[PDB]
Amino acid sequence: QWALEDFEIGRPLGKGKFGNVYLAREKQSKFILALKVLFKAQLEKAGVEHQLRREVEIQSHLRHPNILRLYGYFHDATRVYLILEYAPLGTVYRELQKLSKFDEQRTATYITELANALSYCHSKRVIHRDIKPENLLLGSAGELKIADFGWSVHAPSSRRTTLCGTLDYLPPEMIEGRMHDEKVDLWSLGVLCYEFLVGKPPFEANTYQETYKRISRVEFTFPDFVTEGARDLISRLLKHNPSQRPMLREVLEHPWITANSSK
Ligand SMILES: Nc1ncnc2c1ncn2[C@@H]1O[C@H](COP(=O)(O)OP(=O)(O)O)[C@@H](O)[C@H]1O
Ligand SMILES: O=C(O)c1cc(O)cc(-c2ccc(OC(F)(F)F)cc2)c1
Ligand SMILES: [Mg+2]
Ligand SMILES: [Mg+2]
Repeated sequence: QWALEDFEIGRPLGKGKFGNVYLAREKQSKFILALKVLFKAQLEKAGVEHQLRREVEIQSHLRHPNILRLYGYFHDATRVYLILEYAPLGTVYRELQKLSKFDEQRTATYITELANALSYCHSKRVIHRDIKPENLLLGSAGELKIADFGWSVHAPSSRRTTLCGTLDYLPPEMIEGRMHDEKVDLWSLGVLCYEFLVGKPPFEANTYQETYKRISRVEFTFPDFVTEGARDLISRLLKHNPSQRPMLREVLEHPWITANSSK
């Protein structure tokens, strides 16, 4: 049972669609953590309260080295605060802006830590449904951590996520409002793997309608530098039919993954 007075607040860490996440330290400990702030009026006006409940219940009951930790929460008259584990190395979005592209070793390592975290989620029938570079955080030893369980749910489901957000990481069945399962996170894993190596997602366009067309028709091409081992993995993950998508153990055991991942 914490309160705002139990914390010393520092600089902002990142911007959220419902308030910023700030760097903070607990007075009696000097322990460094992140405080996600959400404004009540915005939650109420949007009708996000039920999804915020799912975010807090699901995330707090997960324990994995590649998943961000949710310690607890508290609220006042105008805001809701989420006590998060601090990720010292920032996002994989920022790391991708610095390094225009990632090499095969970085990608295979990140995809390995990502598949390991998703298997733990999928073992509890939990699906993230919002895997994008801004929600992938780098912990103390440079390891990946899955954050923002804002759209996480228990499989199966049909709930609409982005009304007009980034469609780039969403599978065809999600953008079309169809029934979806664990296979949605496998599509996001392929888009992520393509983006890590190329610099941009495979269905990127300057119009929501063109992106919709390109993802529903699976219209993408690989630039010259993409290796046959990466081309195979990406093409296996990015299939229209969710049943034709591989299992997480086949991604972890893929020849191109095992040849470039850091044990
Ligand atoms: N634990 C954390 N450590 C460091 N930065 C974080 C942490 N949690 C969030 N951030 C930063 O805050 C941004 C928004 O946080 P996020 O939880 O994704 O909120 P929203 O769901 O509102 O988008 C992230 O993209 C990242 O830059
Ligand atoms: O008490 C209030 O006035 C209020 C107002 C609001 O808009 C949202 C919430 C709220 C939602 C989820 C939550 O986390 C959960 F309880 F689900 F874990 C904790 C507080 C509380
Ligand atoms: Mg986010
Ligand atoms: Mg969110």
